[PDB]
Amino acid sequence: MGSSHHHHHHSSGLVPRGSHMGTHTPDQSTAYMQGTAQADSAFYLQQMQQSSDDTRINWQLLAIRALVKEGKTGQAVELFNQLPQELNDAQRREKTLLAVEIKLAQKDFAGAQNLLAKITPADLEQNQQARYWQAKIDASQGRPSIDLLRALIAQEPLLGAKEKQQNIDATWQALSSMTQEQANTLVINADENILQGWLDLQRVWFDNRNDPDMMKAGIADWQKRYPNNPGAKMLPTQLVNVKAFKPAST
Repeated sequence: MGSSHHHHHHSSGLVPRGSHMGTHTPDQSTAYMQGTAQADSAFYLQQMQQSSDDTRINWQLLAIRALVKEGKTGQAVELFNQLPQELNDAQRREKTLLAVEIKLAQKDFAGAQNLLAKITPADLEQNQQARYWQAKIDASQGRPSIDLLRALIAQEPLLGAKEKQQNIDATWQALSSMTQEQANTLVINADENILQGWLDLQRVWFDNRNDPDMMKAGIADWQKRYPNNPGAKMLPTQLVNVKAFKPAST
């Protein structure tokens, strides 16, 4: 026989990622982060183990995200363990997004906001805001506090006028449950448009629900004050509950 290339041969030749992959922006990996591409945690997981260092985590941005949507939290956690604690400033956010949807399944809702607090939406992707926000609202389960309004308002630009009704409602789901004083003690954003604005409406609501002539008018009042506010273009049902309210003399 001739000598071709016969040497040690443990396996066919599995080449592991000894590289961290250069910093080039993804094509699919972010598509699923956009909602422009669809796949399972399984895919995000399937590539993760096959991918390079920062790409493992990069794929896990999706993987964990998806996994805890699926409901599997500790499954999301175990590979959450896999992603870095200390990324770049924006990439930090990208994994911390996951931490939230994890906590949300852990009923660590407080811890979820805790992570949401580390993240900056004005920093991440517009859509990764919404991904982040949907984890925020979830942490604000109807928890009468600003971070609810802060959150669904926050996704309002990201979403639709069809999701707005939702936003509008979940926002009001703070205002109607939140207190004037709470509302008055809240912490608003940088935009500081919609958030405190929303409250003005509950301010009138807190007094006016069962006082129709001023409630609906107070509604139509606030909406003038903050037309900018999603609610001022379409108003929630709980203030609308003046319509829906008791007998109104006419």
